[PDB]
Amino acid sequence: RRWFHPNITGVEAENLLLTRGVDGSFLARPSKSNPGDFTLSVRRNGAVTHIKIQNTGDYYDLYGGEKFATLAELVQYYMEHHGQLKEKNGDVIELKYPLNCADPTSERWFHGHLSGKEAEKLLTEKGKHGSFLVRESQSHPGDFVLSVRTGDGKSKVTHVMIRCQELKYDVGGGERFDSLTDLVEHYKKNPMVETLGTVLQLKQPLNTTRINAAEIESRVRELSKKQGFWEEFETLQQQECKLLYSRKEGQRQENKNKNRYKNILPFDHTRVVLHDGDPVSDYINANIIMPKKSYIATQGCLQNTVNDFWRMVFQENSRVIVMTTKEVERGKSKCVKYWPDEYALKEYGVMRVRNVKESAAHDYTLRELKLSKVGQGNTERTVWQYHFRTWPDHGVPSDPGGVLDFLEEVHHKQESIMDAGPVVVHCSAGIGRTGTFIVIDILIDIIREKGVDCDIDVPKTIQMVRSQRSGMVQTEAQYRFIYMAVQHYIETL
Ligand SMILES: CC1(N)CCN(c2cnc3nc(Sc4cccc(Cl)c4Cl)ccc3n2)CC1
Repeated sequence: RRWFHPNITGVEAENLLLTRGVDGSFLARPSKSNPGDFTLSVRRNGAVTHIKIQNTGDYYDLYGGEKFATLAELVQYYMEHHGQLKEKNGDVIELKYPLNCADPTSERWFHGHLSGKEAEKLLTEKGKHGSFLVRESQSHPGDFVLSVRTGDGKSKVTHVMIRCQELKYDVGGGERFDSLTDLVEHYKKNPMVETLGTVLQLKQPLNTTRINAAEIESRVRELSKKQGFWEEFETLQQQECKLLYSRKEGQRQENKNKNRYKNILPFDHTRVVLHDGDPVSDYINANIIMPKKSYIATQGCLQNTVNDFWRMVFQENSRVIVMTTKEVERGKSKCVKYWPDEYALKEYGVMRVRNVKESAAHDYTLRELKLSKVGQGNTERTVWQYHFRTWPDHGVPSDPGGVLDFLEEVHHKQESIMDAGPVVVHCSAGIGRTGTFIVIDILIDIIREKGVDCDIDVPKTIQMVRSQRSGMVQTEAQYRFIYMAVQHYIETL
């Protein structure tokens, strides 16, 4: 993900492309005018074009282009679909040459100001064999140190000096690298060997995000001090080029119109496969998400996917559905009404649904549904639809109390139902709000059964969920809200 530059301005992007790029070179960067948005900066015929990318919480919206689940999938799409990106006037913008960033601030292993002994205590406490980090040198300004743990007495910490000479980095001899990232990547593949023989293997960065549950308030205070939240979120975003798993089934011609957004697709390896269809009937835009409960993350139904939605719910034995959007928000349709009116009964293809009773709370409506296969009364089961209604049109809720009390009720419903399947969670595209609810539920469930004596690692949890559906958790404001929800839950114990 070298083409994303987290700390550059528009002017700096123009100069970088004009002095170090060619026609077809590109980078992406956060938008300094509109916080939370991003800009694609592309060079063409010796001129730079800036293309705005919005994310209000549901997807990345490329102005004059399509909607995507991550910046990496967006870049992958246009680099592999030439003449697909059109401009203002309608002319082709070619993304050909990523312009690599040299900034290490978004790398998991870069700690900046850190003493040799502070790094030793961190590596002693949370480090493993091959855990490493890079820090500024405390004696030679402008130089850095690579601190590695290999392995009382059986393990050690080795400090390797990295000198910076003319904006090139080296470990005292050999090759000179254009960035710390290149240096780390090289000595990851070609590990340094010590004179006496020890191999300084760079296996994984030192974890700094896993904390004890009781430490959340302190960590939140730290991140609240360009704030730590932004830095941690962007570092997580920098890992998304590891998650470009294939989505071939969703791109098939017969499945295209089963997607609310043509380029927001389920990974083939975790997609819910619909099994006994009408003699392509196996496709729905949905993924299994596994952390005790499992989830299905899915989009709001389209008119032509309501039948497939109920086949999924039936086949997977799901007994709880969590809907996190209104049907209509800001005059836009985000989910068709896939359930009957209270007391009514409808057939959706071969599936029959009765709306038994609705119960309203302030934050949500609960719909007691009875689902069965037509022609087979012995297949009936109750499906409890929790329709969250108070998520704001802009941003995230200011207080997590409503979301937390909602998930607490959903969790107890699920736990009270013997052998219930995954909980279905959906919004519009099924990645932003849907990922946020699912991540909070996963973290809360650890604390619910372990109290404060448990580790929580928010970005690791998100990355694990992002490997099972694209772009789970869309924004920094959602990232922050997840931390705020976890803090509030721990405090009300
Ligand atoms: C100052 C920093 N440069 C950025 C902030 N700060 C870090 C450090 N690791 C981070 N790591 C992640 S993602 C992840 C987390 C756990 C386990 C696994 Cl496997 C993954 Cl992939 C997401 C944000 C981070 N943020 C320390 C270094």
